[PDB]
Amino acid sequence: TLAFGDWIVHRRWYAGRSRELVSAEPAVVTPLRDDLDHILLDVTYTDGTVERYQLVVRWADSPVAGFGEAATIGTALGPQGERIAYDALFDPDAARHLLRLVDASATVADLRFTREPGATLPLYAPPKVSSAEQSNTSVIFGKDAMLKVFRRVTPGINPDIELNRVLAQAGNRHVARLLGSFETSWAGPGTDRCALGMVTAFAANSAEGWDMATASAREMFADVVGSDFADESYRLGNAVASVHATLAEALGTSTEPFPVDTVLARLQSAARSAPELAGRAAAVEERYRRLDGRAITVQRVHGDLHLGQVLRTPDDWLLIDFEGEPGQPLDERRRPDSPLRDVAGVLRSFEYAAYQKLVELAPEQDADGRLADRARNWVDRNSAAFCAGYAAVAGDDPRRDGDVLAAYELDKAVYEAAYEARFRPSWLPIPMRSIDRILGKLAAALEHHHH
Ligand SMILES: Nc1ncnc2c1ncn2[C@@H]1O[C@H](COP(=O)(O)OP(=O)(O)CP(=O)(O)O)[C@@H](O)[C@H]1O
Ligand SMILES: [Mg+2]
Ligand SMILES: [Mg+2]
Repeated sequence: TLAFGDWIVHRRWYAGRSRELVSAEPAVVTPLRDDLDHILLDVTYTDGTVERYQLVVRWADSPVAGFGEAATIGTALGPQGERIAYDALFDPDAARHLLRLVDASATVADLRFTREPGATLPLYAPPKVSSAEQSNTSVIFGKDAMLKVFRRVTPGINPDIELNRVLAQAGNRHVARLLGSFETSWAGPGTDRCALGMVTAFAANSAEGWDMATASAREMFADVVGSDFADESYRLGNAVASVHATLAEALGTSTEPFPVDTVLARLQSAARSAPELAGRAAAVEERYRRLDGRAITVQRVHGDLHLGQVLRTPDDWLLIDFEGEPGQPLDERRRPDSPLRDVAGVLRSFEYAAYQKLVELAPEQDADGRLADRARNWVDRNSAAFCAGYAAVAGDDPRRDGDVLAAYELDKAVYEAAYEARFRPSWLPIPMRSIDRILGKLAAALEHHHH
């Protein structure tokens, strides 16, 4: 036995928030080696809720040097005497062992590992745990592959694994290729599946779209917007449309009414967080209600798309992180949606990339608004390029259904406003400006005045 509860509450991936833990106990312990245990740990709260975490424990008969305090779980008596329990994901040999189980498509008790057909795993490469802030734990093997081990685990089909598999197996080149994964059952053999981790090809020497965009939007004296990042935005549009096309073919398309009631509920909630919104709520609602009964085509989509979710390798843009929007339940995250909502996500991201500069400057540094003008011009140029690149692949310009597109942009801006009002008041002018602009964009498109 180990004092799991005392250890887990200090971990950055632990989501207990401000809650009292009743118990933290292993639901399932699966030996991998004589000194390596896979553990499904159930944390029970006072309201009776249970949240399950995945832990891999490396046992040692004496203090091992390389483990930090955060990787030290506890101590316990075993058959040969005292043992120390370490978080095995920080052990190179243990991480390699997991990768080997994936490589072999091994089954260990109720744990099912699978290597994607034809995939090669870098079993020789040095494993190093990612230092990047996240809710899971990732081990990078050399420059070749990333093993992501999920911390909080839940029942059902994992959309990140699911959609990456579809895309990779269809030969889509705009993903970091899924190389393998592993899972178990929720309540023993014969019950709901539970995804545990994934292995993906590591995109070495890549840049995040957000970093490239902000660099472009910060270039001094760039009053005449350049063509280089527009070229990149066009290529990114190609990539997003390509991903959408593969997903549409594999997982189908259908039609639904535009979700007026859903976006209205989000508006009502947002207006409680951002009082600034009440002055615009009537106008937003009118635009949404004009779409009542509008049929929209939906399909499986990325679901949380922005410039932080795309990587530029030396050869291509890749889309990563298909888990869906962080706050939604799994069934909702696997629902089809409009591809235009993904497009809207990128357009919002361009807006923030350009205007972050302005909210960080003092008023006196842009008294005549010329940097603001440049930001607007940069967003317009790159948004147009992105949409054109999308159109080149889709064979249909997202701006054609401009009313639906603008409504999704508006819904995102309303959500952003509520967020900034709560967490970052100085950023609130960004979505508020967007709302006024998009209100006009949407009004124009509803009258079919858009180009
Ligand atoms: N295949 C790959 N090759 C190279 N870098 C990758 C990669 N997959 C992810 N990354 C990088 O690793 C980091 C983590 O990416 P990820 O999409 O998991 O962030 P995230 O913020 O969504 C974590 P969480 O969802 O838990 O909050 C990012 O900096 C991302 O650019
Ligand atoms: Mg991400
Ligand atoms: Mg993520």
